[PDB]
Amino acid sequence: AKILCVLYDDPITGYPKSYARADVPKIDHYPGGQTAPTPKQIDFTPGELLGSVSGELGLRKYLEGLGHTLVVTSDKEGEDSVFERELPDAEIVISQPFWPAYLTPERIAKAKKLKLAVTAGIGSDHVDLEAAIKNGITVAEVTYSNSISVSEHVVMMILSLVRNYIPSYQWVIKGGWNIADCVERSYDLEAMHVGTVAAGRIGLAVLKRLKPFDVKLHYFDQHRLPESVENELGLTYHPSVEDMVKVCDVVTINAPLHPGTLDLFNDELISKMKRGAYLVNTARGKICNRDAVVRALESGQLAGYAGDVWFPQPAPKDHPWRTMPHHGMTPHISGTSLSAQARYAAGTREILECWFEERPIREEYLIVDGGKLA
Amino acid sequence: AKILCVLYDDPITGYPKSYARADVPKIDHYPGGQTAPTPKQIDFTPGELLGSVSGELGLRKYLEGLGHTLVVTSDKEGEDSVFERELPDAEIVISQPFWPAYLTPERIAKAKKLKLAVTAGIGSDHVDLEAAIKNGITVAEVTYSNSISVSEHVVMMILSLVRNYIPSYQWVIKGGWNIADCVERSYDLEAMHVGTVAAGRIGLAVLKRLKPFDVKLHYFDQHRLPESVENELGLTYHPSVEDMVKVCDVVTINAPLHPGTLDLFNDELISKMKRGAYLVNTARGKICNRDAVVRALESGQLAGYAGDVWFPQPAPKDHPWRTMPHHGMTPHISGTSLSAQARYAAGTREILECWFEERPIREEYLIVDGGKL
Repeated sequence: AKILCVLYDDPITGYPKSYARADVPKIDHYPGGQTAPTPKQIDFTPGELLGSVSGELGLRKYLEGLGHTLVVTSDKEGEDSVFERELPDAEIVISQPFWPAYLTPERIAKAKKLKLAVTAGIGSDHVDLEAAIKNGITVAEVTYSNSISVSEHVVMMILSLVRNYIPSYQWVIKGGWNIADCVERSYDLEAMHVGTVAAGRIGLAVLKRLKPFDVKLHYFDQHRLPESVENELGLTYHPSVEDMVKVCDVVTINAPLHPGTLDLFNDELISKMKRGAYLVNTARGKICNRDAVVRALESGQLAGYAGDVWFPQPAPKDHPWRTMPHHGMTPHISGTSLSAQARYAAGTREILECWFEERPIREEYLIVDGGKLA
Repeated sequence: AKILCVLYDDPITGYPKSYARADVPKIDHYPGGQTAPTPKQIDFTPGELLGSVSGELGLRKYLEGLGHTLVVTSDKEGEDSVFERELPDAEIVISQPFWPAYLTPERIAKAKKLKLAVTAGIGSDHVDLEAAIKNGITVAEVTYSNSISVSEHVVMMILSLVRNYIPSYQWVIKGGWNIADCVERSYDLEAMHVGTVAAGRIGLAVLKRLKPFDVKLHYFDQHRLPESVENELGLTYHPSVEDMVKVCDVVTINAPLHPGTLDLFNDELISKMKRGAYLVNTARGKICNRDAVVRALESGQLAGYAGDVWFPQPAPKDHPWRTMPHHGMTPHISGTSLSAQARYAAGTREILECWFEERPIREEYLIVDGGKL
């Protein structure tokens, strides 16, 4: 079989020959008890760069050892890409949400041999599930593999915005000291009101990390959490996003993009936030209306915005979120720390081993099971 | 009375006419139960910039209202500073650790009318206690007023170093995307070994905030914490700093400077850390040997260093911690957020009200009272 694997470019300095650290912590399970991936073996040391083209998710020796072919590329856009060229022949497609190979209905139509699409990471946003279902394609993801990573990135961004970290660091590099310049926008987080949109795996990991900073916690979710969980974390539930944001100093978005959440943070909703609110979004770019964010930061309605998701992706050089005031943005990287890569590469191999041995893929990894379909 | 108050300079864009937000949270008490400052009144809105020259810690109208004179300056250095010229005449001196008016033995000897030295913030590192005792000078500080502020700065710095935040943000600014360049040095904090040097007010606040990150916690302190506290936080105690650093992925220094910690993190100790350790220092600059830190970052012995304390302070333009690789430094600002300023300004006023009314200053604020520790 041919496995077609899209990954991001190597670093501009080439695939790394050395790392800052020799190893990473061994993670054996996630909150709630799901076990970390259990492939029969891995052909990498956890800590190596796996998500880029020369990293190959550590899959080449395994796949070629079985007599299969592995094509890896970063070239994935348009009918004229290496991805589209190689697709007709591919039994399996793998990509990450950080550099996704879109499986649109037209590509799936052209993908004559395709039977399994694996997300190396979490989600299936780049795959058209209706066309997958129609064509008997199994869709799998490595559930929970980077949820904790994202939650850390979120809390890091909250603290950096509220405390005015980045401008302060910049004074150091510029040769300055400028205490008053640093601190005329510097606040503590303590006792601020912080709310999350959605309390899934990431939202709940964020609320747990925020709790000992002694903030007051709020959330909105289409499905209200159990009373024991509200009590444990001291959560105030709100029946809507609007109700919630009126009382929050900080708002974090941890929700999927669906009709209910597209352009949720528009001029009007942002106008209902408290003046000088902080808004963090590691969920989906289009949940926050691009220009409404720029406009609110320019007016001071938002005191800061940060997150790692953009529309489109990659962001063009002229994307206005790059130059708007008071942001703490990164590129889309939160779920692809080296620690997370070790987990999702291991889960990718676990899935592939099940596929080739005709053993069931773990139920929690399966988004659509082609084996259940006619 | 003449109150002589030294504060840092206003922003270079001038004293602010407005702020990013309308108010700050009301802090009623601190962990363990100490109440927040209780002045009879305050003349500022919490959230204003109080620690700069035009902010005056919110004191002018109160002091002038009682007939006193208030002299505010940032010019504090040398025998010919405004500070030094006004000192012989001053009944009270106030300064913050972020821009400290040093009360050395020779300065105390010339301060003929000085009877109260207030730290607007925490500690009395800039005050010669021996000279204060000999001269019957009360020395007071606003205990607990910025301990939490520092602990947040520490955790923020740990996360930023570990996840490679600043270089990733710089790719955005440069017009890049460069995922692999960002993440070839990005790790999760979860399940790393993190240790604190000392577990006082700041080090405990730091451990509590790290706990739900699911790190493995370690500490050294001269006074071992109680077993219930250790069990609750899942702390491993180590009998020396050396013993602890050998196992930590991240180390944070939260200890005072005294002969035991002076130059503690030197070439030899840093060499005993795990390769690619992260070291965060918001305690005192000289606890870390300046050049040893630079050498460790240059060789990769340390993967990253961050902190807000420098030697000397303010950091000269040529200080090498400004240009060493893989740092996340700030200037000395952690305990002077606007939120902390609201607390220590209110506590400074509380102390002055007690003083001018001949009522006892809180026991927890007193470092020296009528010739004795």
